[PDB]
Amino acid sequence: ARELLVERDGPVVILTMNRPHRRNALSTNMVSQFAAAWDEIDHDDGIRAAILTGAGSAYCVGGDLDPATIGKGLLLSHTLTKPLIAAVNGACLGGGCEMLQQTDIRVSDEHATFGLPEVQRGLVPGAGSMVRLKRQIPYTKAMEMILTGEPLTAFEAYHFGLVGHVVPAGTALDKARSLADRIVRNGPLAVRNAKEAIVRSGWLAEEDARAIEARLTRPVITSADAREGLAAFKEKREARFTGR
Amino acid sequence: ARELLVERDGPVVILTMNRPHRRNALSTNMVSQFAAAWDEIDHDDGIRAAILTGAGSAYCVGDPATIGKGLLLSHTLTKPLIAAVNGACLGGGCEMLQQTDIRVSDEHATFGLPEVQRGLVPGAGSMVRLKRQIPYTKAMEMILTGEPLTAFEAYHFGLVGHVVPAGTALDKARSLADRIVRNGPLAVRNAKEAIVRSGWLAEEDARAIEARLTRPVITSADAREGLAAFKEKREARFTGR
Amino acid sequence: RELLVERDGPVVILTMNRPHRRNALSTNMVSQFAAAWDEIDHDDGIRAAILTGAGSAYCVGGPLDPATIGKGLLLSHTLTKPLIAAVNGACLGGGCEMLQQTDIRVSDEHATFGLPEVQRGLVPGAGSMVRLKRQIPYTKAMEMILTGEPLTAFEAYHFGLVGHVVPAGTALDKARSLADRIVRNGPLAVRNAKEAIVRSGWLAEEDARAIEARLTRPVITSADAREGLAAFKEKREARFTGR
Repeated sequence: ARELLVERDGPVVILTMNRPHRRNALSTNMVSQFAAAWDEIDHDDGIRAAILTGAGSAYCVGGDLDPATIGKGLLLSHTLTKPLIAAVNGACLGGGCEMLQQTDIRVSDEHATFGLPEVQRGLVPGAGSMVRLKRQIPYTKAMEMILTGEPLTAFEAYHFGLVGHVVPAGTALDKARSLADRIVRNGPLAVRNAKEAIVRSGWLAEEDARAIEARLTRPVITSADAREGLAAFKEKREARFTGR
Repeated sequence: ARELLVERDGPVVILTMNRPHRRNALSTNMVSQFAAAWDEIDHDDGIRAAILTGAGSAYCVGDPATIGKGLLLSHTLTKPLIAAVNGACLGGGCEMLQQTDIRVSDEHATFGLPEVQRGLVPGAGSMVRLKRQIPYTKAMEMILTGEPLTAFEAYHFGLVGHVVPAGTALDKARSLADRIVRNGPLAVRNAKEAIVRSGWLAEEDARAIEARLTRPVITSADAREGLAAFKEKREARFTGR
Repeated sequence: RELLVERDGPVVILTMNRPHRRNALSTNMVSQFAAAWDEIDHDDGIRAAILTGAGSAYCVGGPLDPATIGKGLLLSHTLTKPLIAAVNGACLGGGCEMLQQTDIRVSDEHATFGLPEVQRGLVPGAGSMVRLKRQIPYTKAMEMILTGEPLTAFEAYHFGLVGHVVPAGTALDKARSLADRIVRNGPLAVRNAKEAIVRSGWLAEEDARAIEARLTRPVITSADAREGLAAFKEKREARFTGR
């Protein structure tokens, strides 16, 4: 009946989140029991591995020009405060592919290509690609793109996670609009602060990064929108967010 | 014929790079208009999302301590932690998943952080960590839209390391744990610590952290035994020394 | 020579050459790597390097000053020229550690990739604990190092550890082809691009972009950049000089 089951099988401990009536949603109780279980696992040298799972058929559903102008235009020195969705309808090369790295959500047409050919003409992709690309897709493919200058297909771009969708010819803007519609229904302060926390925390020392995250999370927790989210669910009615 | 068309449909702005005769190559004028669009999009509270696209064929050719520990927010486990994701993994479950090491997904599992849909954020580490662990664009998509990944997508983007048939995640996690259990305990512990603590820090500092944790492993009893057992064709008998 | 060093004009090919021991990293091979990297960085005529193994394996397993070891393994040293891995077969331990310092990576369909160190009471402490999670999805980097179990070529491709999987026996062929494309590119541009990519790392983006701008400037003002615009106006092959 305990909310976190703890089972020892020789050198392995199995932890089972156990609240079937809430499909194993975290509770203050379960979280206290987690803290205790981590201490046990850390202290007992005979425990060599731990497994985390959920009871039944759910794991945990969980809750409970001017250089200023140039830099800003290219999103090189500027980060957009709102979500930016790329509908990549075709060839995305050079400066286009440099700017793509400052888009958030990315839909590729079947026939789109992605490339930074700069080195082939004795230039470099110095509009952020050398800093950013390896942060966003696997290192070896970032390196390959920049040092060879050769383009990726849409399938490859999707394989290496440069984009998040590949869709039938001519439908990228349709799919982008559908994603946008989902975003505009979300809490606007929540969306803005989430993007800013994701971007500004970067890959910094985790402790500093978590401080950045907390600074942007606190205002969301205390917001009117956050309470509306709950009161809406449920005064049996959809949420009306205002961004405050 | 404006080089960057700006179109507003309610809370969405659509930006269209518009020099199709040049496959929408960036120009001075377009960059200037881009800057003005970003400013407009940032200032206007009624704009909640922007879409960027190209005209024609081309896109562009250029006790709080207890919660913190429990959620593994402020604590990192010293032993390997394997997630057997047997079903839906949403919100808090998906936040804590980022502090597991090795991850097995049931074919029917889904993975999501719906917080923004209720006016909240996944602030138990996800905004720090998710983009470090999977491709930036899918991390962004997950948090900003709040919509879940399927098991196949989670595996594609590397959120998980395995996808397995219905009801078999725990079986696979146990098999993985068995392999780890047979490995050198000091080596495993120090390896996890070195992986986590080196982080994405300046490589010089990161390697110093790695070297510190590696040195005691190299000179250990278990290293002599491990290499003897391998050579002698027998199970290593490790002690963590 | 446990490491063959051979030239094809601007391309240098390095072959780990102890096939009887599946090209295991020895003291002498690490020493010979260290000297090879020094030569490659110093020789302006070398525009790309390829690394591969003799026989069925690429590199499996493994008196010197620590600076020799550090340079040889590319632990404390970053090659100034592009390095292409032609992974012809098994790539385990030391070989998979060095792999993370190669830039472009071609895997034979039958190659495998792993760090079995913890299975023998060791850790992969030649950069893998630092680097692997930066280059592939965290959970798979964790699984590789903590379990010690290998990946197939198609799995390594899935997780972005390598950039290509090719038909059996053709990894060096594909590597030479990629090298030919690189050798035709601006050598100052390729050098400074690699330096900017590596040096910017995952640092605070303001600092990283300042690093990028400083390395970008001499490229933008170079003779090669001008020659590149002429050649991509006139519709001919560029003749670059690295200036």
